[PDB]
This record gives sequence, structure tokens and C-alpha cells, in this order.
Amino acid sequence: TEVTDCKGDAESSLTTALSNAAKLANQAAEAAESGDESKFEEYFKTTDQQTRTTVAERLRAVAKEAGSTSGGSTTYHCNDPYGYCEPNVLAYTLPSKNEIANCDIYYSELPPLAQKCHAQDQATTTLHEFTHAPGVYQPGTEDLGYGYDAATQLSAQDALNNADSYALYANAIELKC
Ligand SMILES: [Zn+2]
Repeated sequence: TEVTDCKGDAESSLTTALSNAAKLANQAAEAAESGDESKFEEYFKTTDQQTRTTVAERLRAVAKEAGSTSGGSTTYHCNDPYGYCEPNVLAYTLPSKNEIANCDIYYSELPPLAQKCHAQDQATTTLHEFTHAPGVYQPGTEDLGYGYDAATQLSAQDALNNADSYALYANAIELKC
């Protein structure tokens, strides 16, 4: 990604989150490719190979995008330059522009890395947002279910196309939960 619009230690929060998102996304891609079927099914509601392949491809693409700070297909603003953040929103993506920005509460309300199952953190919020960018992998995902219950109660095709499903799966793989 092209990191821009950064100030302070928040810049380091973002670069840490990018590097962690890359590792988490590669690890989750490996799980989708070759890991436990039941765990995959918990999040994506199927064991079918084509779905596993698509999830893995999307995650591998996210990992590559997260692995640069002056490159790739997206632009990542440390801070919202436009005023598009709404109350309680951590970050957002403009899919037609492949542009991502964090809201201020990303920095005040999230740990870098959650220790608890399904809990939000900077790395997985960043991972979530990359899935929305069609330039990373098309189609961009939608916001169909946020958090464990809403995301995992989606149907298979909605989960496949739901950003938070990827964040949740990546957290579950890392935490072994
Ligand atoms: Zn989203």
C-alpha cells in the first residue's frame, strides 16, 4: 500500500498493523489452502474446494498488499483526510479509488493484536479493509455481518463476500480458537 497522511506514533501503529496483517493473512491463506476443514466451515459455511481456493487467493493478495508502504494497488491514509468516518467506525475503504483510511478511534480503542477470540484489533481491522479494495482482489468484499455472530450466521456466499469474515478467520487461526 502507499502509506500517507501520518503523524506521530500512530504512523508506527499503522506500519505495525500492516506487517501483522500480512503475516496473519498469509497464515490464514495457508489454513484455507491446507488447514482444517471444520474451522474453515465455521467462517465460510462450506468445505468446498472452490470456496477454499477463492478465500486463500484473496488472503494471499491482501498479504502482498499489506507488505509494502510505498506501493501496491491501494493508498492507506493513517488518518481520514475527508471526514467520511461515522460514529463508532474504525476505518473505511473507498472501493472505486482503492483508498483506505483509519478513523481516530482505531488508535484509541483497539489493541495492536487481540489476545481474545474474535476481538477486534488494529491488524485485523487493517486486514478487513484490504478485502474491500477490488484492486487487491475482485470483487471487493461488502459489509454484510460485523462481529462473530453476525458474520458466522451469514450464508456461504455472503460470508465469502464479507470483509469481517476474513478478519475473524485470521484471528481464529492465529489464536487457535
Ligand atoms: Zn468493512
